[PDB]
Amino acid sequence: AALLQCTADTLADAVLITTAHAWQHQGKTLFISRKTYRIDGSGQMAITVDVEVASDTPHPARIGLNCQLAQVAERVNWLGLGPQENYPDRLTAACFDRWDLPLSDMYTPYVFPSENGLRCGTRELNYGPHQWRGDFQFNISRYSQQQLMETSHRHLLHAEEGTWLNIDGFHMGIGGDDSWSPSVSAEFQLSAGRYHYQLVWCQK
Amino acid sequence: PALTEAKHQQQFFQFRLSGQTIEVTSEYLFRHSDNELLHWMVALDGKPLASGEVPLDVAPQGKQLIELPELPQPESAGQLWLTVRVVQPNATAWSEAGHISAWQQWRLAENLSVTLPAASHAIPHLTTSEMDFCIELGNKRWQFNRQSGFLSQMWIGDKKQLLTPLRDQFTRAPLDNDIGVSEATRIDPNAWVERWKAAGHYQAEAALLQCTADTLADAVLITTAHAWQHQGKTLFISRKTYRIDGSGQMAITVDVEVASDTPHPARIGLNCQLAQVAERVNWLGLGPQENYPDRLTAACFDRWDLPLSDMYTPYVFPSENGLRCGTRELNYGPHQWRGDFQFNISRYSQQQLMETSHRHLLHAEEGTWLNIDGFHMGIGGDDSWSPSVSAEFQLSAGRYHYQLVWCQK
Repeated sequence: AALLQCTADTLADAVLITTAHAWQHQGKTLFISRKTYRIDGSGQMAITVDVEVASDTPHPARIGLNCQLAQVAERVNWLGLGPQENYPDRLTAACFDRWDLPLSDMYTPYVFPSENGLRCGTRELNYGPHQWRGDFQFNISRYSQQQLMETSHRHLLHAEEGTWLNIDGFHMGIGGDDSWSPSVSAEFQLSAGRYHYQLVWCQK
Repeated sequence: PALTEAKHQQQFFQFRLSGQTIEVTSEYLFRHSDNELLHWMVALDGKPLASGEVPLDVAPQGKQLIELPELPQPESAGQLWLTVRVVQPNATAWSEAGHISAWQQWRLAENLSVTLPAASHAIPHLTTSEMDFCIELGNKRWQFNRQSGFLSQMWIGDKKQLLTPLRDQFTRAPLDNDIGVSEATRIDPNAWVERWKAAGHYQAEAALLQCTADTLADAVLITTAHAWQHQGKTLFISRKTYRIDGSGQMAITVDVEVASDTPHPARIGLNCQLAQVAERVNWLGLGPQENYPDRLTAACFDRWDLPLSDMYTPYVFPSENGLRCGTRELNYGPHQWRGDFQFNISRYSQQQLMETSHRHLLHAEEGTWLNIDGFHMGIGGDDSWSPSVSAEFQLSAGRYHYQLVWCQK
């Protein structure tokens, strides 16, 4: 990532932050991310994301954000599709409602580990004192994507320090027509070139 | 215009691009490509960097491989596109020499722009009346009406630029297909138009939810929010931001919410009546003919320049027409717009069109009408007496976002 710009400004009713980053590789710019953060008197933080993807790069697996939270809680509560793990091209069985589960349940112990536990079409997510609102998909557990990616067996993973949170504005389908070729249908690839999403973060 | 779409889909040659190689396939059953020239060419955002020519030699139902010379790897930012055409060098009994019989294009690459705008030595100056907000900067001026919440006028020098305020637009002058009747007698409550009407799309009332102005270090920022309702139902919500900087550019951001239970709208954009009237129209997008979302395969992405007249389709029975999609830059007069949209431009309001039954009865309106769409519904045609727009072409997302930049020279 490369900071293109970062600015702060005071408005009448809030504070406004503006950033722009570029991700490159060997001189090629793959993506551009432009954001705004706006904090108001109510203590809410609104985020706005706008991404540009090079037409000539392979469609990315996802478009979102992430971070490691310090806190660790018991339950997970959300308003979206559930209650099981669901993906864009695998979510017909899911229901839109209010779900509450234990953190443990937010993780899928595939013997061979990888990205898992996602839930789509979420409008509100609650964990700890936190709350997020918008329209996204997410996952949450104690393992970094990196850990997952680097561990070959479920039995070798170990919880990480806090809670890892992945919030996706968009996420690629998973496929499965076969597993030895690209089996993700076009309607499920992130091919738009431009993506936009927003979020609200607060506490209680 | 449709004719072209047809011409293209029916072409006898098919192309595949692989790496630097083009694969040509013949759909002739009996003839050999004996009057065929293949011209190709590369351009960056319209700027031609290289072109070539190759004679075809394909047997009916055969393939021909075409090896490309090392292609240019421009540094500059933009979209790199490859285009091929098939030409008939010699005339035929039913064609002239140099007739184009087939074409195809591909986007080779994209170089995203990471650059930043240089500093302005000044910044716009905000002024607040009770009635509105005034932004000034040099000869330039912009005014937002405080009760309407819209950009009401703008001047360059002492010249006003608009006859009508810039505003959201969710409908269109119905197409034959939208109307969808085969017998004058029988009306279809399921016709788009029927639904739109009944939903109040055509007569919803905008309501200002909010309008604010703020001064930033490098610009002025305007914020609005409106709701369109009808009989107590809120159909849409439009939230915008306008940002004017020291360079005199106005950036617009639109975010729309659509009630899941309302019929998908024909389009999502803005419009206004410009005071000015010019000769030509120049754009960088798909062209050059009228093209719609579900009818644009024959179109090419390039830089086009035509006379205003050509931007209008004289369908005997008048309706929404002349659209061009996948536009990144549009120029008219001293104006320039940039982003990623579709638009149309002519002397007739959608209302006029919608209200006139014959082409011969329309008359040019005062300035120039401009429709800028972030999104637009498909047109259909599987039949014209039922809803024939495929789902992939309906505005069903619920949430839409788009942006634009407006400036002058």
